[PDB]
Amino acid sequence: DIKHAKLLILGSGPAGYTAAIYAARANLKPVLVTGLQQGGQLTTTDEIENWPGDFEMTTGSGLMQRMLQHAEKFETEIVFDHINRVDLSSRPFKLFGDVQNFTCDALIIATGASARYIGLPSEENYKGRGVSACATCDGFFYRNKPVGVIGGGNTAVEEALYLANIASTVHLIHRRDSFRAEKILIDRLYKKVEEGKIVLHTDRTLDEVLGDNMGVTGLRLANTKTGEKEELKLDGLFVAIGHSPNTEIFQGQLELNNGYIVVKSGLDGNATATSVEGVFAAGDVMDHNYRQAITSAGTGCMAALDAERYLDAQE
Amino acid sequence: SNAMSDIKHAKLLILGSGPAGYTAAIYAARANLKPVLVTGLQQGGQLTTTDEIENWPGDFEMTTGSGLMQRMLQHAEKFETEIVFDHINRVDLSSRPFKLFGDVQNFTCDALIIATGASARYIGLPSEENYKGRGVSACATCDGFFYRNKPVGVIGGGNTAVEEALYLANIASTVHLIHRRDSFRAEKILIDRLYKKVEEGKIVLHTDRTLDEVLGDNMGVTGLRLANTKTGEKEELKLDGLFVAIGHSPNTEIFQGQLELNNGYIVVKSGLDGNATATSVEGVFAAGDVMDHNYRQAITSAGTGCMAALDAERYLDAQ
Ligand SMILES: Cc1cc2nc3c(=O)[nH]c(=O)nc-3n(C[C@H](O)[C@H](O)[C@H](O)COP(=O)(O)OP(=O)(O)OC[C@H]3O[C@@H](n4cnc5c(N)ncnc54)[C@H](O)[C@@H]3O)c2cc1C
Ligand SMILES: Cc1cc2nc3c(=O)[nH]c(=O)nc-3n(C[C@H](O)[C@H](O)[C@H](O)COP(=O)(O)OP(=O)(O)OC[C@H]3O[C@@H](n4cnc5c(N)ncnc54)[C@H](O)[C@@H]3O)c2cc1C
Ligand code: NA
Repeated sequence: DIKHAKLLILGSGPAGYTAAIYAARANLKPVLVTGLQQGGQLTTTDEIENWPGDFEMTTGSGLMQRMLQHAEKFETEIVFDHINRVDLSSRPFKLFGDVQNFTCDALIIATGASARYIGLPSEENYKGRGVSACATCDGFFYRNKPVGVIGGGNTAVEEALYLANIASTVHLIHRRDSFRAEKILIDRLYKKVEEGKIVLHTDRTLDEVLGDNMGVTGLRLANTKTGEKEELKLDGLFVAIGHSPNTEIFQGQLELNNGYIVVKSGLDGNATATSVEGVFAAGDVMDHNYRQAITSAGTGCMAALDAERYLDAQE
Repeated sequence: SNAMSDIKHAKLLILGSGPAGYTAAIYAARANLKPVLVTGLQQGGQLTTTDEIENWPGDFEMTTGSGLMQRMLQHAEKFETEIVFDHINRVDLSSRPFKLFGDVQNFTCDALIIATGASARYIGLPSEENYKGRGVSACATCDGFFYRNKPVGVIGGGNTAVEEALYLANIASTVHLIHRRDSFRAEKILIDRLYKKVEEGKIVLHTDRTLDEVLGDNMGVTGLRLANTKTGEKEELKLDGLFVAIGHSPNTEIFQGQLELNNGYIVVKSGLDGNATATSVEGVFAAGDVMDHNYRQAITSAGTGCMAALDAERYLDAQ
């Protein structure tokens, strides 16, 4: 039972929904596939303060529910599925889902990015039993208990700041001695450090995630300059070492650059066009530099307008 | 006041109070760049000349362009952006701090984000120039109230002309939509709404027509002479106001000879490796419709405004 769409959008983050809204207003009758994280990465943050025009109190989940209802306002067909294989070698394009299969005349890819892991066997062993990559999902378990966050970028800082309202102590662990985040969040971070609420463990790498048959009980860390080992007692570990683009299913199907989908870019339009004619990409899956909801939504709009111009040219 | 007190220095200066400029201010303020934003003469930008906006993602109920832009203003002020009411009439980008000269005061800055957008074009006729402010307008929300229950004309065939015709269709007695082709290029949902109004007779289509002259008396417009594009048959139309909606041109006259331009748009690096809003002058960035001749949406302008703030932060940090 192959479901055919004129325009198929993969992803229910801000790029996917913005593409759907524009495509629906162009009378393209878009079909949007949600994926397994409906709403996208913003559903794993708490307050969003830099969505322009939301100056009061907006949560990531609240914003993405608005975008869902916006796409539905213009009758976007929203389908739950997870695409596990694509074949772009001929048209119409073929996509293979956990629930059903699809074909389409134009494809907008907005599959975003997902958290990476450090790769230790002990880390794997405790995934979903005290090792997590989503602070808002699992933070409540650690009310008044010690937790760890590993990483030094804008995700690690946001997760440490979120957990600082919940945990007794947040141990923020990084293999360098400085952090990279919006400066307003660096300011908040160091205030919590001066209050003793966040404890910094700089120039440290994870050596082993420790625990028992229930869950995590601590970490062994290694000094990046001496090799010297140390142990830390804690109840949960949040791995925040970066989100890599969700493009495994496009290996061998599209031009990628370090996993990001290569698009035309440029100043002459058709800027979201991939290496395959009729396939476009928007949002974090093609952006390794800005990584914002607002920039993802902007390229989502561009992909819809690019896809409209392409379908118009097919007669 | 003296020449020294008229020179405000900003670490980062943003020109324009449309969605590109305000989004840049929000990000720049959160990057501790203490931004100063110069509003220009159209505070809030082009969206203050439209009524409802239906494609700002996440605004699914009833939002107007002016409502959204007032929100963005308050958002920039939340992070303590300094908002300055001025219009820049000249710049010198040859030295750092960059020098800008305003109608009200002068400025210097360590980095500059240009988000000056675009303004409505006029056809270029003497009769059209003669009746500006006397019945010739390029802003339907500004002036439409004065034509309640009177006939009006809109000229143009694109998204702006259709949206302005749809707006005036609720105010004028009749809207005459005039265009030099038989076809209109706008969002297909808007085209559907246009033809519902045409079929209701509230909008009357004048296809294959060009403006030959704008007619009036000592006090203001009284009609138009149109020319058939096919034959050349001239004809006259009685109406009280004309809204010219033939597109917008990027506001870059003050950057001529200062930045690389292409058909008046500011050329930026673009690309996929960051620093995408950098102009030909190091430390100067451009965002929004002033650099985008292809998409021209609020959401795309806001996205590039964010990029310009992040690029300017990376530039200032490196100094
Ligand atoms: C903790 C955290 C905090 C953040 N805070 C902010 C903030 O304050 N401000 C801000 O601007 N940005 C913030 N961001 C970044 C922002 O969330 C992203 O830039 C944005 O969500 C990117 O949107 P996107 O649509 O490109 O992708 P995503 O939001 O990642 O959405 C991808 C979508 O694709 C779907 N998908 C993935 N793989 C498949 C598949 N195989 N088949 C089908 N569907 C698939 C997913 O289910 C998801 O719905 C934050 C990110 C994180 C992780
Ligand atoms: C009638 C109409 C309807 C529209 N409807 C929609 C819609 O429904 N959805 C949508 O997404 N988009 C819509 N748009 C387009 C949208 O308004 C623009 O894409 C967007 O406003 C561009 O933002 P910007 O910040 O780049 O420029 P602008 O909004 O043009 O802002 C430019 C700013 O720069 C300032 N400025 C200019 N020159 C100077 C100077 N010399 N010194 C200082 N400041 C200066 C101006 O005062 C202004 O504040 C519409 C446009 C029009 C005209
Ligand atoms: Na409202």
